[PDB]
Amino acid sequence: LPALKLALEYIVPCMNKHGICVVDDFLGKETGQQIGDEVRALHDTGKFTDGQLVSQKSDSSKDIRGDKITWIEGKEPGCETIGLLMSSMDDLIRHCNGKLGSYKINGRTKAMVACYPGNGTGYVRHVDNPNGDGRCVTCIYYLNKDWDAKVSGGILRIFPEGKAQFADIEPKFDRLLFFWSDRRNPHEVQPAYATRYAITVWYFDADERARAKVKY
Ligand SMILES: Cn1c(O)c(C(=O)NCC(=O)O)c(=O)c2ccccc21
Ligand SMILES: [Mn+2]
Repeated sequence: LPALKLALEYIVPCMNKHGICVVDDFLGKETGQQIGDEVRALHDTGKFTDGQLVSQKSDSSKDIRGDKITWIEGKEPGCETIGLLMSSMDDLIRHCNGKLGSYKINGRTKAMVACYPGNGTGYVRHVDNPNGDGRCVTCIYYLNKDWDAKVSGGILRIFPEGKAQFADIEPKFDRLLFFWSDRRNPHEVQPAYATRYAITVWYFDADERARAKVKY
């Protein structure tokens, strides 16, 4: 889908209504697999960190680490298609300009590529931007082919503010997710038992970010 039709007919009304929106088959199998290959190459050539220190034993051979990450600008060698994904995310957002809440998005972060190693680690419940750092929208692209949460876990569970229910999202291949980054969407990644990859970019609201400069 051109994604203008995507943005205008689905993403905009969905965000203003639910604040959590899912788009499947965003880029297609060929492009999605290319991104998957670049991501796995980054992993296989040691570009990710060793993983968030989850459990720190007196003996550090037994230390348990979780999510591994690496920041990608999109111009690095071997990251061209990730850069393409980023440009595609950017186009979609640009066409939503002035229609997502009363925000005015004027920038974004580099992409955070994350890898849950599949050792039973997940990510604790949290809010992406709880203190007004400028980020208004969280964008996540998933890379996991034939992901079966019943076997592999790794579900993203969102706890919509003021609602008594969960919003569970499987980290499926070629799936694109959008959600408000503030306290409206606390969320967690349930234990992942297989390697789980995702690429996240956060979009900035011009006003919030401008005043965050002094709040430092
Ligand atoms: C590795 N990783 C994350 O996976 C998520 C996150 O919420 N992920 C949700 C998901 O992958 O479905 C994060 O929000 C996050 C924030 C700071 C540093 C690392 C982080
Ligand atoms: Mn998060």
